[PDB]
Amino acid sequence: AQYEDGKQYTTLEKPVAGAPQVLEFFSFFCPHCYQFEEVLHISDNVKKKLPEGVKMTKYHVNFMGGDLGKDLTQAWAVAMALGVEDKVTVPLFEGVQKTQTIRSASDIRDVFINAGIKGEEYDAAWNSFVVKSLVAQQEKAAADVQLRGVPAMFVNGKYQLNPQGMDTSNMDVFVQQYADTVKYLSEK
Repeated sequence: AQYEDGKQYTTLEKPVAGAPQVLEFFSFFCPHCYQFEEVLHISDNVKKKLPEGVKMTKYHVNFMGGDLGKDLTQAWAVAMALGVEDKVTVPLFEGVQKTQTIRSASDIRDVFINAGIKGEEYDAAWNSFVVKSLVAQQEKAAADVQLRGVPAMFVNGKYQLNPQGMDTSNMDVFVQQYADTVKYLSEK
């Protein structure tokens, strides 16, 4: 075949029922995730090739960066609740990995303030049970697939993308192969 289990993807031995169609996992501490967001724009290029009626979910994980890692998962919950993902993703990545100006929850908060979310609104979100259950969702979804590594993408809770088995000589070719694989798995 041209798409083979074990080459552009692997199959989950234990499929996850009721899982989001396209489920992607990242960490702001994760160097390939930085690449995936700012250099490759994976999420975006996958979207562009996905059918219609298909939903994309992106979750943060706890297992990198200890205490700050967990703060970042809660902050991403806040981002999802307020719908400001597209205004904080880049400054969070750059604050963690480029400038290294994010060292505490207060520093994470500054990123949001600077992005124009109001202080009051962020703190209220931060402390809300809606954000608590959204943190729970992030953890549960990660637990559902025994996640030990990011970046990761899962399609319909049964197939996991395998970027190691794609050519990396050309970054644009890598992205299209990645996106075309998601589409193929989608239609499976």
